[PDB]
Amino acid sequence: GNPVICMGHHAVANGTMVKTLADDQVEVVTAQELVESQNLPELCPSPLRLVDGQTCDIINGALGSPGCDHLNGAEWDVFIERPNAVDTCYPFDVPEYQSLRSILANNGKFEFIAEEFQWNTVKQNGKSGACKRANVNDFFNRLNWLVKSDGNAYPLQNLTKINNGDYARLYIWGVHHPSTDTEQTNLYKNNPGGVTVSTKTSQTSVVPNIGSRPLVRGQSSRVSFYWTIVEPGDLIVFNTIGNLIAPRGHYKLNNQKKSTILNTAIPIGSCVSKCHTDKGSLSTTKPFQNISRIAVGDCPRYVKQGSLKLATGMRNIPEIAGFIENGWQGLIDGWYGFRHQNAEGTGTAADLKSTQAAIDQINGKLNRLIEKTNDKYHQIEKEFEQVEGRIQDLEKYVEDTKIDLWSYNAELLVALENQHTIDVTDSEMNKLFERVRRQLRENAEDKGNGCFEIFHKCDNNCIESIRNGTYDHDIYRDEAINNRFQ
Amino acid sequence: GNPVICMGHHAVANGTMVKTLADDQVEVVTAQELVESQNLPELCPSPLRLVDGQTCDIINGALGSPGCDHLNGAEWDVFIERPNAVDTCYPFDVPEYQSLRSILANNGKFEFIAEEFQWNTVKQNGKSGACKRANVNDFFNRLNWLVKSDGNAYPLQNLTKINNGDYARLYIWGVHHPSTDTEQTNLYKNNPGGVTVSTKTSQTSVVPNIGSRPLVRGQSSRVSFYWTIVEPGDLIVFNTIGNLIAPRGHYKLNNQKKSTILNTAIPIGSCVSKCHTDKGSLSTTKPFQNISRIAVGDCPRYVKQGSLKLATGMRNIPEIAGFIENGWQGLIDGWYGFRHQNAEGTGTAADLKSTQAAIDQINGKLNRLIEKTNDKYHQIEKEFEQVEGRIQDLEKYVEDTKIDLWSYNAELLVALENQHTIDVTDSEMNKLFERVRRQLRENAEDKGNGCFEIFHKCDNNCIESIRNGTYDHDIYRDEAINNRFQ
Amino acid sequence: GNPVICMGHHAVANGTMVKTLADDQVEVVTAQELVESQNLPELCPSPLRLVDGQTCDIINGALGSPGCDHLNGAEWDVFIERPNAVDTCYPFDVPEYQSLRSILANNGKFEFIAEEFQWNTVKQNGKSGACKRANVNDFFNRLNWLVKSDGNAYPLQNLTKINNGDYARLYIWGVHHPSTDTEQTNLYKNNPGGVTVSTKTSQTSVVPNIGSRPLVRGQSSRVSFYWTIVEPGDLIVFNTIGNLIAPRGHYKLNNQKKSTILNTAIPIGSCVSKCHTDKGSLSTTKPFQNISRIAVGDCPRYVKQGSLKLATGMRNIPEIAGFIENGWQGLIDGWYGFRHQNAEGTGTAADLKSTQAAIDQINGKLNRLIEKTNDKYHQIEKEFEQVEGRIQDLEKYVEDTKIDLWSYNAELLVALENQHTIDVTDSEMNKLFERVRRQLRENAEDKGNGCFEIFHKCDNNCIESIRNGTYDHDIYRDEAINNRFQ
Ligand SMILES: CC(=O)N[C@H]1[C@H]([C@H](O)[C@H](O)CO)O[C@@](O)(C(=O)O)C[C@@H]1O
Ligand SMILES: *[C@@H]1O[C@H](CO)[C@@H](O)[C@H](O)[C@H]1NC(C)=O
Ligand SMILES: *[C@@H]1O[C@H](CO)[C@@H](O)[C@H](O)[C@H]1NC(C)=O
Ligand SMILES: *[C@@H]1O[C@H](CO)[C@@H](O)[C@H](O)[C@H]1NC(C)=O
Ligand SMILES: *[C@@H]1O[C@H](CO)[C@@H](O)[C@H](O)[C@H]1NC(C)=O
Ligand SMILES: *[C@@H]1O[C@H](CO)[C@@H](O)[C@H](O)[C@H]1NC(C)=O
Ligand SMILES: *[C@@H]1O[C@H](CO)[C@@H](O)[C@H](O)[C@H]1NC(C)=O
Repeated sequence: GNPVICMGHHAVANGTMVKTLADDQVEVVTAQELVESQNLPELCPSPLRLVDGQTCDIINGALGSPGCDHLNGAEWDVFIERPNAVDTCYPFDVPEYQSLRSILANNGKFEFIAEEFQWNTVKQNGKSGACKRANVNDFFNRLNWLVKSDGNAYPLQNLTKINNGDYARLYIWGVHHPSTDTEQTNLYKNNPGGVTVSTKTSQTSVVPNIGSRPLVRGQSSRVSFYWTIVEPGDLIVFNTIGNLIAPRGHYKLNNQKKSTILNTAIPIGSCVSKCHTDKGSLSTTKPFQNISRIAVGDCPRYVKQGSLKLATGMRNIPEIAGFIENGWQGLIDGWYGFRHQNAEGTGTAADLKSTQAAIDQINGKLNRLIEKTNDKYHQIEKEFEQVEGRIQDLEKYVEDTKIDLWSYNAELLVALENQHTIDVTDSEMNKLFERVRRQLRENAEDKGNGCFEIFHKCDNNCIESIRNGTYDHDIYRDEAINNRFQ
Repeated sequence: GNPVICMGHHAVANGTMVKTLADDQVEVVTAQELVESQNLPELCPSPLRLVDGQTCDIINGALGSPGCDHLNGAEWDVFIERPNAVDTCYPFDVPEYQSLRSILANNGKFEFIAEEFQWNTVKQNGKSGACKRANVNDFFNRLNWLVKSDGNAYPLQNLTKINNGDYARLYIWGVHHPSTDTEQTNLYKNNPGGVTVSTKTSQTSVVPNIGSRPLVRGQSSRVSFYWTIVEPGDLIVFNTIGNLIAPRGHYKLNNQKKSTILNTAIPIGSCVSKCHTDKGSLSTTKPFQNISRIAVGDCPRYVKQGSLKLATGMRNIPEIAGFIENGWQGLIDGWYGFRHQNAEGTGTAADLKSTQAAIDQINGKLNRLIEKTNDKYHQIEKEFEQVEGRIQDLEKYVEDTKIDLWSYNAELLVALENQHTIDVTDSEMNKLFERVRRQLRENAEDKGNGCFEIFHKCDNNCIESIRNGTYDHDIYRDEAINNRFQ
Repeated sequence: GNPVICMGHHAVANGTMVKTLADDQVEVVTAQELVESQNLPELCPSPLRLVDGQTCDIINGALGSPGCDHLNGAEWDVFIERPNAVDTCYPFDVPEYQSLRSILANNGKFEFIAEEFQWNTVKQNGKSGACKRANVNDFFNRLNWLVKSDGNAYPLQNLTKINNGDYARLYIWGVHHPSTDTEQTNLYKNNPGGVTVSTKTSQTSVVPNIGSRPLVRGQSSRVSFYWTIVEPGDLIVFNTIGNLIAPRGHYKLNNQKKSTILNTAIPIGSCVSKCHTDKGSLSTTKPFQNISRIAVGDCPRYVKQGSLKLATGMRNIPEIAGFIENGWQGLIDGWYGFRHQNAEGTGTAADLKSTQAAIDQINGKLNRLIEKTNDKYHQIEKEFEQVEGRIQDLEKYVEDTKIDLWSYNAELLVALENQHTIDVTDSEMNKLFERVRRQLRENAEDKGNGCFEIFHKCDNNCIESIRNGTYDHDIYRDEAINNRFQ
């Protein structure tokens, strides 16, 4: 009725606060941050193929503006478009600009195929001061500016190209909009001009609009660009009585389009990463990030929270006595253990089986806590220079809805896991204490502070027998029962 | 101190592995699959109304192309459009094609109301070799091809139809695009022609485009189709100086539009089902499915996982001893039970109160696991032949976002339920053991292995006295304090 | 071997049913409703700025139609548009109506800046009988109707306005569509007319349409309105040879656009609230609502459920005996407590340490049950008069997808919280019982029904010593052991 064995668990000076279903803050021994808030100051060029547009945005790249030669034959997973790209050529607009941009970026390559168009008596290769290469008048190198012959003739053009190949073709073509009627007749003789571009299933007809626009690089006239896709087995007809800016061929479309585009000033560095934000690449294993909604590749999911702490250890209770409202700051060899006092003194030893059992249930979630890929490439635009209305509203609302739902999932998840982690480790403590209860049987009594008063001689070999589960209660039974009741 | 009663739980040779919050794989006695991965090889024509377009797609159905007569008067919950549908009439296009198709699908019936239009001196009922019925030249039978009179007169047309009814009217009309100026004056005399269709609050004006288009079904010309919706108390005015393909009346719109369209080659069978995918119908009560994101009717929610197993039973521990690290493979008429050893031998018997308490907290959830009927009809397109740009990007991003969110929910729901199922069944085991302990009081001792050593002779009906809660402890108390402490 | 002490928990006659992971229904003691199903019959004018359009919708207010002068200089968080607003001016359409409305509403103010446009020889300030202001022919007061000079001339107009300020400018302009070729020449001399409006990088060109339309306020002619945004550093050019409806200046755009529009007939009141639906404002602290998906401000999230009850107390079991299947209706000053019966009589007293622990895990959850701000202003349209097709489908699908994910989150959250609530309160009951067991040690025995039979003389200060944990087991042990075993 003198030796005492105690059951306890580790503790630390002070640990980390986390969130559960119940409490707002519960202190625990160890915790891990789940939200990435650090980004590299650069974009990583591997394992994804990044292509830098430099002074050239993707549209001018497709058109073949001065400055964009370095993009011929390029292939990308991610086109890096620079916010300070500048127009260097003839002033132009693109009805449905964003859509052409999406198609080009998504396709993932600038593989251009020349074709000779046997245009009639019209002069070809028109050039301009608004589009100089060095100081020489030039034009978009994928386009061919047709004007009237020296004989003041511009006859009806009528050319056909059949796609009997195994890939869809992208034709880019334009319509010139002169500033005055004299300009119209000087260039194209006919007034009005006109363009019809047709496949078997679709047709685009364009009437030039004559009139003065603001001066840009010396020009008040404009080109509007359009595009036509021609599937294998389809064909394209170009029809014009003037103002056509002819294609010089076509781009090849990949059957499967898996590329995308990222607009950022962030430089391309030397690192390795599969995750790219417009702030730079991510290098992390965390399941969430608060850096940018604009994330391309294999990325953590974007959430609003700055921090989410996942408990990786038990509740931390600080400060001859086992668990009850006590933790052993001395126990540094395990999560649970034994603390005794017999004739030969005291001693603190860790319990392995219960420590391991706790660990495999808390770091059982290890593995499942970033399960899933989230490998996304082409997505949608998520920032805008100016309001445009209905379509943009919808894009903003979609992304906002997404972020709120994932932010919520992240909040609930951590709370649920922490609740479970707390419950598992409290349960493993009780299980240990109960296991000991069942070995001692009637040779001991529950002190009430996580300790057993052992009612018999128990030397260190006997103490050990308890810890490694070999203690036979019958050996000490009648010795013990006597000390208990008489 | 010789008779023993044991508390335990059933087990089987091999159980099913399932996920929890902790362990990635826990073996339970029984489990149920929640992801449907099987489909029927056909579409089921009840209880929903399916209409098979056969060689006719819904747009051609609406126009009244040859081969679409079977659609006249049709009504559907789901219109089945075939990938092998073909054009059988004059080559045409439809600006905002997708939208007219959507409206027609959603509306859910082809109920056409003929109207007499008193067109002027112009000739009516133009026909074409490109649109034969039984080797006789013809045209769309909802449309009326107006050409100039025999006296070379196409007078300005100006007719009005007033909606005095109680439903909105859908008018479909077109503009013809000739291939040459000669053609434009051969049919309509005037050049240019022109069409205006207007209501009180809207207008549409179309200028014909002239130009060569690829020969299709003998024609380089085209019709462009448009539509006008006329609400009750509004009216429609048709104005033309040429090239008008006139309506012969109007389609009736339902006020409430609840139908949709499904594009698939899958045959329509004889089976019964309320869930239709483009792979075929589903016949299932499972809450999720991995067959197709394209799913119409009363459907499981589409998820990315191939399998999610819901525990419908306790932990399965295989292999004179009760529960502690043992399950009884021989207990096959209950979940929890008694096993005993006494003077007359041994026996195993089931306990039903504990079994039923466990079943009620577990099957009580597979009923709340089959609840949200999610009945969705008209949704959005989810696969595409070719990229289009901004709008198609948004649609795909929306569907992809939805799918990832529901896949996460599915993964979490099953881990949470499984964790709860295990906790409940482990708990009912302990509650049974504690129920017996309280019955015995000081007449028995905990042997450590989920067994009580009864320190008095307890015969086979003393055993059943324990199993039924009648065991009076003071009937053996003196005969039990005895061999325990003397 | 005579006095008894019991441990128990409160109850009420009538409790409320809640949902958990297991049970369809669990009766608990107290429960809180989480879904707000009540709205005020009015819109609260504080703390957000509401501007009432009254007879004027936002488009007419921007144009300056008769009756909209109250909206001059208006600024709003939410513009209240009335479904019975009437047109009071020249019949018009807006090709991209919803986008212009969205931009206007989102911007949040009507700040007009007049400018002097020195139009050439054309006459200005055209007015109309279809647009009377105070019984005199007038026009949109933000617009300038140009017509030909008395010299029967309409020369090419070519004006330029430079944006050299620090804000983006919104110009609204229109194009007039005559009914006859005679009207065209009477007003504008030239036939056809024509308008081009352009900046450095964009352009809009319109060809007027001529033709008969239904009479609306005495006119078969129409105006179509367009708009042009001009960034700081950019400029705008108006080119026209007729039919231009010119601006009298521009609206100022905010850099940060944070406002929205709400279309409803509900009156503006004098209550306070930051949540506005189209059925009226909400005054609530509940996290969900089932009133309307259309909701602006700081609102509960919209869900499909009519009710979600969150348990705020333990299980409810109604009706000498302690907890095992019995709650105490008499215990009304605490959640848990003691019930004894010694020599001097009987008695009830609530235990506070256990009541406080439970409460600190249950109310510990219900104020980051709503932690969520959900501050949402400009969103998307969510109801429509008529089907339009693709974009509308996408809008409806997005909102339906959102509502289903939030309805699921609400359902699951309440079930998880309730299960945790039940488990906490069961857990604390047991921890109470165990604590007292730890105190008694070998001086008492578990009666089997929540009660401890004390085997020694115990008066009412001996009882209180148990209930404030001062009780010493050794004092009474020899007395107690003797009665137990002899
Ligand atoms: C004739 C032609 O195709 N290119 C010529 C253009 C076009 O006449 C204008 O751009 C018409 O818009 O005018 C230039 O002064 C120029 O832009 O440098 C010279 C150039 O050779
Ligand atoms: C030119 O147009 C005619 C139709 O008038 C067509 O038959 C022919 O194929 C066209 N030629 C080319 C080269 O496309
Ligand atoms: C991301 O979180 C950190 C703190 O974890 C915070 O300092 C930073 O501002 C956050 N990023 C934001 C709010 O954009
Ligand atoms: C014909 O046009 C006149 C005015 O040009 C109009 O008053 C009349 O209603 C039109 N007729 C029909 C049948 O629409
Ligand atoms: C659906 O799941 C099954 C496994 O249950 C798998 O074999 C099948 O390939 C899956 N279908 C997919 C991934 O399309
Ligand atoms: C008018 O047009 C001329 C060219 O025709 C152009 O140089 C000038 O800048 C324009 N002026 C204004 C005020 O728009
Ligand atoms: C909202 O819930 C209330 C009661 O919870 C119900 O009566 C009402 O019909 C619901 N509102 C709906 C379904 O719009």
